[PDB]
Amino acid sequence: KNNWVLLSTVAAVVLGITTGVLVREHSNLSTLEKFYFAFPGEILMRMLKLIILPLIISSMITGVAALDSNVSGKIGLRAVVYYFCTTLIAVILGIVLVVSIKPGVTQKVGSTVDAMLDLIRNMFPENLVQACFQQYKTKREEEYKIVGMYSDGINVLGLIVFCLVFGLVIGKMGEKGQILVDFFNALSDATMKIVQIIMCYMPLGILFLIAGKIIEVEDWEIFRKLGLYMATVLTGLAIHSIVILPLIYFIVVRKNPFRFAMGMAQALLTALMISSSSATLPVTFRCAEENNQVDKRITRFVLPVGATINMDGTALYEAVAAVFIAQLNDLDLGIGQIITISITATSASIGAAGVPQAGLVTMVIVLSAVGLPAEDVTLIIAVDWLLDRFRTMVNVLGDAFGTGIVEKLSKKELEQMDV
Amino acid sequence: WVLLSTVAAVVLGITTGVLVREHSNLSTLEKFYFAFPGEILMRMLKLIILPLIISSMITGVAALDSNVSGKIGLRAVVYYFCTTLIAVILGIVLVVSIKPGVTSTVDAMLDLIRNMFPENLVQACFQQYKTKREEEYKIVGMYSDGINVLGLIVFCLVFGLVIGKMGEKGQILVDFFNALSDATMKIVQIIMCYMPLGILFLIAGKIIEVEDWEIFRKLGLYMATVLTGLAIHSIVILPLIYFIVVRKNPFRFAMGMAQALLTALMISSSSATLPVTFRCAEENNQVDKRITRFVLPVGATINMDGTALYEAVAAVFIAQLNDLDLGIGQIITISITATSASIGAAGVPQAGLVTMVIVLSAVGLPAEDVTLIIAVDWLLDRFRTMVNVLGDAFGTGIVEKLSKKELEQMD
Amino acid sequence: WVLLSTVAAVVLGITTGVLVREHSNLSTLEKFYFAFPGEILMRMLKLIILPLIISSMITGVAALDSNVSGKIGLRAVVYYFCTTLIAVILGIVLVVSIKPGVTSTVDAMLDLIRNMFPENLVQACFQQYKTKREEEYKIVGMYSDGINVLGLIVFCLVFGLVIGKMGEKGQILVDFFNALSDATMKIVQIIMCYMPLGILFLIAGKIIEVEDWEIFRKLGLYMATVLTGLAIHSIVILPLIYFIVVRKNPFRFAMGMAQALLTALMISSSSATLPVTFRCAEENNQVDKRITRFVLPVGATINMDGTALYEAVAAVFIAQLNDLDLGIGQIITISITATSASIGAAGVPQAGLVTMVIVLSAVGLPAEDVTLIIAVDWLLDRFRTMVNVLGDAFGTGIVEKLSKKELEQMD
Ligand SMILES: N[C@@H](CC(=O)O)C(=O)O
Ligand code: NA
Ligand code: NA
Ligand code: NA
Repeated sequence: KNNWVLLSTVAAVVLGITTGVLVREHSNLSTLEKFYFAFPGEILMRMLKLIILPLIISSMITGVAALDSNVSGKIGLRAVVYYFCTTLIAVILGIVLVVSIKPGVTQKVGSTVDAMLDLIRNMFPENLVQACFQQYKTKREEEYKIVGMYSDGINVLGLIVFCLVFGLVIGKMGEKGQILVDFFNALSDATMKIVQIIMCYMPLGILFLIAGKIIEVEDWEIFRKLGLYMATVLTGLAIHSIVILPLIYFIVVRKNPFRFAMGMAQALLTALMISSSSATLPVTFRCAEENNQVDKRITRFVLPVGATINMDGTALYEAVAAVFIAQLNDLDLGIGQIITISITATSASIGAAGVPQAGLVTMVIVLSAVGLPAEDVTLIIAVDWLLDRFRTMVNVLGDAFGTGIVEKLSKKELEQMDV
Repeated sequence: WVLLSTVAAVVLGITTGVLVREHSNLSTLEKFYFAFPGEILMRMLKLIILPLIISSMITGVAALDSNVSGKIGLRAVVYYFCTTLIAVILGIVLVVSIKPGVTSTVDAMLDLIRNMFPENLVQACFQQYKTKREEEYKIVGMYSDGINVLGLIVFCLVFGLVIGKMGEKGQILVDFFNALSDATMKIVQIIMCYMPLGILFLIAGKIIEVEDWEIFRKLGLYMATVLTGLAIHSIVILPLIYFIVVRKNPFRFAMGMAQALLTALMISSSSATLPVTFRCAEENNQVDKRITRFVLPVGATINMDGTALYEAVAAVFIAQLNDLDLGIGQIITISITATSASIGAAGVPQAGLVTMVIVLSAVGLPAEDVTLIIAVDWLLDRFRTMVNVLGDAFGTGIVEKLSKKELEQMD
Repeated sequence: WVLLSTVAAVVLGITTGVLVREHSNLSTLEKFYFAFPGEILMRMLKLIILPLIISSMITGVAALDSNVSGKIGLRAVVYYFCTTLIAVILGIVLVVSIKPGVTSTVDAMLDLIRNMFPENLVQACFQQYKTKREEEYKIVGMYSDGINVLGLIVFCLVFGLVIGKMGEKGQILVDFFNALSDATMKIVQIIMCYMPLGILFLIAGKIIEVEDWEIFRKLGLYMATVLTGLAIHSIVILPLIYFIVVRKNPFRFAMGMAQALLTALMISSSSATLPVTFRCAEENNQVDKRITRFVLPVGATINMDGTALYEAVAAVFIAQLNDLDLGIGQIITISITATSASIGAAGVPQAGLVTMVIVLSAVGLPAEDVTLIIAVDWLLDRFRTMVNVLGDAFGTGIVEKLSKKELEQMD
């Protein structure tokens, strides 16, 4: 006998690929019948969005309160240094692969500061209850006057920053704040058993979520018309995630880096089907501490921060497609335009959310930084549901690799705390 | 005390409503300021339903995880759920067929399941997902306003189940919500001391706005729907469920309970008639003492068959008073919230009014029309407690035949 | 330190504000990016007022349920509430009559009561009910945005009272909100370390936008309104309240406290001036040691008479700077929020700026205009602490005459 959690998800990917292809050649469902056929995939999607509010709140508090305010200054330093050391490698390796292959040549016909100051406006929200379901967005309009309104979507950057300060303040209070450690440890345990309930609906949900995604109109634009551009994203997403990211693991940890990737197979195949790193963050929590046995004092801090900051897969997809958009024109892309692409794609991957189809909101940032218009993104919208699933597996993998790398880099400081 | 000061609110509220309408002339504005002390009560009730739903669901389910004594504890909880769901379904069918108060359907059933699993817990406290088929058609959601009662009931049932299985690790969460449910049950008692002042100005606001004698024929047909439902459930349904599993003449079982039904009328409390209905089951119908010491204590605060049927009837009567038909996605929302109002009020007779506000807010009905339910509630509250103790009485005979192998082994 | 580093923030914000305006030319866009580090401080302050209101109200009211020593404990709490309410009313009348900053009435009082009892606790954290008379007229509510400070103060007062009466059952709720209030009082101290960097860029954003010399004539009339209110309250009001109940020449009582008032100017802290004003009341004014050991400890964190008057004046001065008149429903919202700011700041002199943001958010005033309050706050902060210990000094003499029968019986 073996495990039924992973073997039924693979059996649902197989039974979901062969279902969403066969119902196209056999029957002809309307646009309304293609929304009720993907309805069990919608219930799984909003069952995972439901659990990330008590999961991010309770893991960020008990992840930092378990560290004695100077160990957490070095876990925090070894996390941001790792996140900058992987985004920069994924941006540079995506830059070299897109200018040596040159996919965009001779197939020509076929508010950056306001978006970066909205990261700091979202780290310190005006209300904590409003931060649980609303984000802040800034538009510039009239010699112009800045005016912002509250859009929708959970402010993950503002609940991480407040609970990081709330986690540090609680741990320095001693016995006067011990009841707040016990409250958010019993809440982080109770909202991980709920994730084990959603994990039993997950094979039934993927089987209709991936059958209702490949049920679209034309398999020709993805295959041949926009071909060899997907062969520059997916090659870089392969080499960064198979070769480069288990080489950073193998240098500092001598413990077989593909044994770690096999133990994260449920979280990798979830983001490969649901295309959202924040929604599969509960799967990444369980599949790291239970399978790979990485210490709970680090995964509660590294994994929520990395889900909204470390987005290596977006950084490579930003660096490939923005050059490819510029390659459909006849721009030179000199030595000054290349480095500013690799710089602003690092900030756009930081400012991008873990929500689905968040790759094209921050694509306007990198495109307008080189001078391209914002309405040149309409060439990419055709194939974006497939390229948004392979760059989320890599995003989850990057976060997972960090937990193992920071733990060996701080095995002494974790062993410092004793009786 | 609280019955005498509510009947006094109705009598002083009817006499005020006819000495103001007949002896003065108010505009549309002064008739709004006259019903202002009742408007404060209607939003003091909606204020408290959010910590009442959350704390009573988590504590009631986590108490049932600790009270179940194997198979005897499980058969009593299963029996309490079916009779409550049958009494609600009997109440829904009777109020839809008779219709007192009068004179797509697939997108409403999928909105039912989308609201059980909301996308956020904080938006579930004040917003509901509603969908709209439009344009060969498209589908758009809107996230309209009003508290999502189904999303909070379903989450806190799953959350309350998880803390019960955690044991020692989650004992601080059981202790937190126990003190949270005791605190908000004391705020409900504070609101029920303001309630006779609020019902007075809110009954009198209705008497000003009437011109007919037809609203009293609708209130008379509402009492004749509840009393019909309480008669079918106590003579036709609950003796039949006894006779399906126990072939032992259920009406002879009911005459043996005759001392317990009369004292459920005088005291009018299902928990305060316990020490008479303990002995009246054992001295007369020869039921085992091991089943009676469990079924009747937990049944006087869980098995609410007359309350659930009454809440189901009263909410559709308000939804027929204001001219609606509820479709089918709102009728199931009545049938879950009225069934879960057994757990959602943690064994308190105070919360009979606020659980009606939970059922009216689960659909989106105007809560200011609950005074017509309250104005005739004192007539029917005596008869609800008689059905609430009859389902407890019939439970001792049903669980005994299902657990006859458990009574030769545990001794 | 914190006084020395805010005066340095105002001087280096004025020196930056006059070397940028006079030596450059910014557009409407660059004037918004220059004041961006002060805009982050203005939303770090609004971030913390929601757990500060909730935790300090629940813990402060439940502490007062445990601190009252029968009749001596009740007379001191009652005295602290009337003088604070008189100093606010004196501050409201003085800022309305003088008006520094210049050059229906029944729907605003009923919106006051509708907002004390909101229809939902989660929407009360970010939304406020507002009504609109329209059409022989009708009345419609809208639920506009902005945090309902009155709904959170009134609920957590009722909630904090209930946990105090629960005792052992609610002891986990007292310990939860005590650790929650100790935690958010430490986050407020973190924000006050960023505050000198934030006031620098937010003062300099104001100096760029000025073209007149009229904002400083209004700031001079604002300091001459607070100092007038502190002079009327300490010479005319508080000696009169002493003379009504104690016929013992209140200026001789004040001269016996002369050593405690002068050391309240040097240290400028009301809790750190306790061991001098203990002996200076007993060695000179012959106060009982049993009354002094209660009134002065609890009065240094509750009786804030000079701060409450100052908060009332500063919020209407901002509401006259931005051209409004507040009607009367917003003036009562000042008079409740500034009075309840004694409990809503758990005895800390750091939190003087963040309680002003609570008063400005209770009405809906722009919180970014609080830098003109801060730029002259260091001049007035010395004189607020002298009045804050004078109400403590006059409190020991007033309660002893009221409780002379409780001092012949406990011995
Ligand atoms: N859902 C995607 C968004 C993107 O980066 O395109 C992610 O979390 O990685
Ligand atoms: Na990275
Ligand atoms: Na990530
Ligand atoms: Na990001």
